[PDB]
Amino acid sequence: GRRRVRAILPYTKVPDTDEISFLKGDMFIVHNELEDGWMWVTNLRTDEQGLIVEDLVEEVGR
Repeated sequence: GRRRVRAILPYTKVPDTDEISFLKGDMFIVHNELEDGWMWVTNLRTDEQGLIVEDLVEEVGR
């Protein structure tokens, strides 16, 4: 473990998906790996849970 990422751009989720929306300024924690540009996380903003895309993040060690 000890894997997290930080956003550097915003993203809207679709409704009725497993996505979570975020803005530039959030951080996420790895909770599962997926294989289509996507990962399962939690969002420290509101303890929200679901998916985020690797297109918009940095590989932080925090």
